[PDB]
Amino acid sequence: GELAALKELAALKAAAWKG
Repeated sequence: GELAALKELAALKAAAWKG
């Protein structure tokens, strides 16, 4: 679950950064 969480976070930070 710790790893899993980070992959969900990564996906969202990417998105936010790009628009």
